[PDB]
Amino acid sequence: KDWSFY
Amino acid sequence: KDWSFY
Ligand code: NA
Repeated sequence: KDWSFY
Repeated sequence: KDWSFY
């Protein structure tokens, strides 16, 4: 699991 | 825009 910003 | 974690 990982982060995204959009 | 916003942060997501998956
Ligand atoms: Na990250």
